Amino acid sequence: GKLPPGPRPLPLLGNLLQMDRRGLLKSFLRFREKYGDVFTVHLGPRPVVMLCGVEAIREALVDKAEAFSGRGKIAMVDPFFRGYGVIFANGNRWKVLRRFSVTTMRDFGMSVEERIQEEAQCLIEELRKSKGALMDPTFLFQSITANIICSIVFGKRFHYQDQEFLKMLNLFYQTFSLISSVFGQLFELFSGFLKHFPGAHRQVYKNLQEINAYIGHSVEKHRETLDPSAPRDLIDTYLLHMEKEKSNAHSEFSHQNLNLNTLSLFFAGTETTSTTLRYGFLLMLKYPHVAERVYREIEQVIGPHRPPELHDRAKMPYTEAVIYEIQRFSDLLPMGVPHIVTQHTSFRGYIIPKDTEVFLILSTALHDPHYFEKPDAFNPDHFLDANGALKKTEAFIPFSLGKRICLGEGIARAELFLFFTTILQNFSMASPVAPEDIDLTPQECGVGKIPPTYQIRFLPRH
Ligand code: HEM
Ligand SMILES: OC[C@H]1O[C@H](O[C@H]2[C@H](O)[C@@H](O)[C@H](OCCCCCC3CCCCC3)O[C@@H]2CO)[C@H](O)[C@@H](O)[C@@H]1O
Repeated sequence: GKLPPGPRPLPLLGNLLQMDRRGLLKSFLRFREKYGDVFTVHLGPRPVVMLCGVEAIREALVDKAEAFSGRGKIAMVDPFFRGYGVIFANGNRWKVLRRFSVTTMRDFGMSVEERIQEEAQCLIEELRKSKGALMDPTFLFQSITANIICSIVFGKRFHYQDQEFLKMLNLFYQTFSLISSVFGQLFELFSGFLKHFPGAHRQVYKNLQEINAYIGHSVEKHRETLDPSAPRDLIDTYLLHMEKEKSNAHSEFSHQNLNLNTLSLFFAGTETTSTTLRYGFLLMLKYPHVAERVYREIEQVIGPHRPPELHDRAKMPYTEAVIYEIQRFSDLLPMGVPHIVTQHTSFRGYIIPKDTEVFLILSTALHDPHYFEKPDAFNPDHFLDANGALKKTEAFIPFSLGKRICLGEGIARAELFLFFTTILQNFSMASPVAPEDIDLTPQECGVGKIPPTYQIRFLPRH
């Protein structure tokens, strides 16, 4: 008849002494063994409600969408955002910024396909330049996803050796890792205390600021050469809305929202898609039978000549199930992004007060044994029926659900399929490390799950 059951906390340190050393997710998976799918965990001084498994996640985010559609904070970035931009906004602010984003993301968007195709070719082009040398694919996979989002937002794409562009992508990488670091998870619990001392949070804050100053300077240029009848990109469109509303008593179209909303899209748009790729090719190195089986489907469906295209999808159910599996296994946001309830809410006989944070442990759905047979292993069959046809599932929710559902899943999936197939079409992969010696153990597991560094060669097939 009250907030969900869970480990009895202490004053000051909530459930610190019951956490697991390996981090927040490990801790939660245990607490689940004992407490069930719905439970409270005091992270520092606050009863954060965890929801696990597809039933429960779906029941909150969908059936109770209103109650569960609010946004929590990520302690490590909150000092910078403080509720601005679409990702971290609530109430009307979010409403406006979500609508704005979704509409202008499509407008130049869902041509988007043409831009991914073009970028995919600049990409092949660069991988030829490497001449099969060993390389860390990190910056490139970042470049390509970033360029898609940049073209939509700044109206252009960046050269792969643009120093100032590489500087931006370095900041995203570091930042996401600092966030996901163990000090990151620790900061989630004790930022009240830890904020007053040195540590990664200050690096993150500084980084976000740098990125934001670039965005801000770019906004200034857009303003100087703005043509009210020929809006170039998302920033221009924003600037016009800003003008339209400048007499409205409260516009959410403020400079803070412009800069941070842009940053949110720019960053979000870059990080996960590229990471999925990174973790995807490490999986190809570890399982070449899957890689060449994907090639043999590229063979039949596209041949080795024609740029692949979104239409090819339906005809390539294996490649598609391979991608779904890469996503599932990668599990890139094991805990999604934090929610809050917007009212005093009933859930399974429990009561969650207004404004009680809620974590939807997406990872528990992507690993649910009722839906996947060896949840811990990389196996495309998980997305295939007996006939080798595509088998989508209720539990594949790496984008979350509901009103906060990833507003980029559409473009993320285009990018994923396009970039993936266009690479495999042209290249084969090898590394020094023998397949079964390849370690899939992530180098960070916090807010994000981050794959180890690896070296890779792309050998031509001509
Ligand atoms: C496979 C890659 C991606 C994954 C797995 C992913 C996943 C997610 C998740 C888990 C959330 C919030 C979850 C929740 O609170 O329920 C989210 C929201 C969001 N994503 Fe992504 N995302 C991906 C790619 C992208 C891309 C390409 C963009 C392009 C802009 C993007 C932009 C955003 C934004 C702006 C939000 C905020 C949604 C809101 O607050 O209404 N993401 N995504
Ligand atoms: O020139 C900058 C340098 O100044 C910095 O130190 C600050 C740290 O950054 C700063 O974090 C530390 O602050 C002392 C924290 C004391 C707050 C006590 C809190 C306890 C919890 C309850 C609220 C209060 O002061 C340090 C020394 O003044 C540090 O000397 C160097 O860290 C840094 O070289």
